[PDB]
Amino acid sequence: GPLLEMILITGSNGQLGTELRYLLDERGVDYVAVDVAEMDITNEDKVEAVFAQVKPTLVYHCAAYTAVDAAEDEGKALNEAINVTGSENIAKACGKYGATLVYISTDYVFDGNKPVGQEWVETDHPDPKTEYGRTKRLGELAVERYAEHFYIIRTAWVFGNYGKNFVFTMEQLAENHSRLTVVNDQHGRPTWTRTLAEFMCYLTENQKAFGYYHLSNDAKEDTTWYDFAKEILKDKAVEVVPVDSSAFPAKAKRPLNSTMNLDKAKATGFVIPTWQEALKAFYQQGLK
Ligand SMILES: NC(=O)c1ccc[n+]([C@@H]2O[C@H](COP(=O)([O-])OP(=O)(O)OC[C@H]3O[C@@H](n4cnc5c(N)ncnc54)[C@H](O)[C@@H]3O)[C@@H](O)[C@H]2O)c1
Ligand SMILES: O=C(O)Cc1ccc(CO)cc1
Repeated sequence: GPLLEMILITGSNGQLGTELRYLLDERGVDYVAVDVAEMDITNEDKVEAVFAQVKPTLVYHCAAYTAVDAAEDEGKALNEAINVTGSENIAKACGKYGATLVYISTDYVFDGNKPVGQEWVETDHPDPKTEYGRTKRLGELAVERYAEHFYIIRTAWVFGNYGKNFVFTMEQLAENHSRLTVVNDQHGRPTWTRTLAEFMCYLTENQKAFGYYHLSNDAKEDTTWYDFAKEILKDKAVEVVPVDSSAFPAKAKRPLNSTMNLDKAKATGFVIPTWQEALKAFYQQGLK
């Protein structure tokens, strides 16, 4: 209420939701955690029922549908339900209960038509070309409309120890395949869920200004998926082969350069590791 902070985590068993739960555990912060089997964000009656019981003042919205290629076709309906309907439901619930809403969005809200070396800023106009990115942008607009107190954090290429991601896909494939093909003409930056969870909590702990923030891990140089995969699999007996995006017919028309400018997040005081340092820490944390 006005005197008690009450934290609700949605999508709490995802890779980001789990990371955040563990982070708040470390800091001795209490929360209520829900995922599909406790509060299906597409069911507005269930969302209302949970909010009536919990009365959150702060909601970390980590539920999402993030299968980019499936969202173009076989998962098109579920992508829309979770990322549009679900986003609207959570933003409306937060507005009704007066809760601050931290909404995680994506670098894929941009069209990607930006020269290598240039970066997308929070004030740039979204124009997404993937089903996934379209629905996340609609989720941003719902949050903007219904949650008066909000942080929209656009992140990218998310990986961490507590769910499925590009890193574990690559390692699984390397267990039985000697040659892998990874695009070298799609530019962006990985984001470790631990960095993202820490930034999520840095904004709220320090009551930074509401609005939009870009958060990926950082890079001294250009980064493509190939660069990421090459580093992921450097201890493996697999050849990572750079290809361009026309080498194989892809279902999703992914942005060619969705590298996010990080100046605004840096201006908060938050220190952003490079993705190389983050990946090394991810490997160390996974041993726990
Ligand atoms: N995977 C990426 O590279 C990537 C890239 C850009 C942005 N993001 C954003 O990161 C956020 C979450 O990241 P993640 O990597 O942990 O995704 P994730 O797939 O690991 O898990 C997200 C959680 O959403 C849950 N969920 C789905 N539908 C639900 C529903 N109807 N009700 C309740 N829960 C539901 C899922 O079961 C899951 O636990 C999302 O906002 C995503 O859009 C991710
Ligand atoms: O492609 C996939 O299914 C996983 C994925 C999702 C979103 C983004 C955008 O950052 C990148 C990768």
